[PDB]
Amino acid sequence: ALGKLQDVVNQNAQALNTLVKQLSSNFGAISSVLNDISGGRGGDISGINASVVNIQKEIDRLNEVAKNLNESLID
Amino acid sequence: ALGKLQDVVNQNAQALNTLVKQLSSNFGAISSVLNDISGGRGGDISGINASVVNIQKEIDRLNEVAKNLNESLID
Repeated sequence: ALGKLQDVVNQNAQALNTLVKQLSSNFGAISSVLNDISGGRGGDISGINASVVNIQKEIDRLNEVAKNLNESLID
Repeated sequence: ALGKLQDVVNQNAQALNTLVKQLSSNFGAISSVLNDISGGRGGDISGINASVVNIQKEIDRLNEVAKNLNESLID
């Protein structure tokens, strides 16, 4: 019980901290361009496709972290 | 040790599962419009400001989950 769980928590907390940093950077780029478009200023979409790909991967990786944490209590 | 930790894991796994579902829905809207704009088809930005606000809150909430998990091993 105690041994198996803490390892799961450490590894996933680290993965989560990394994924949050990645989401933050990529979404900063996306939110800035969307602010411009909604401001009627047009938008520079340079690099945005790549940021979107990165966020899609991060969401899936976050889902894996959630699954790992939940599984650690069950089996 | 064992008692304090599992509660942290359960509550945060639940919060994480909820936040991932929220991020997924909001980002589906954002990625669809960005795909359109990069496709040269223009973009319908209806509702997008609100999705951006929601993702900003979810990122901050994810950071709180990461902090809680890490703190549970230390103090």
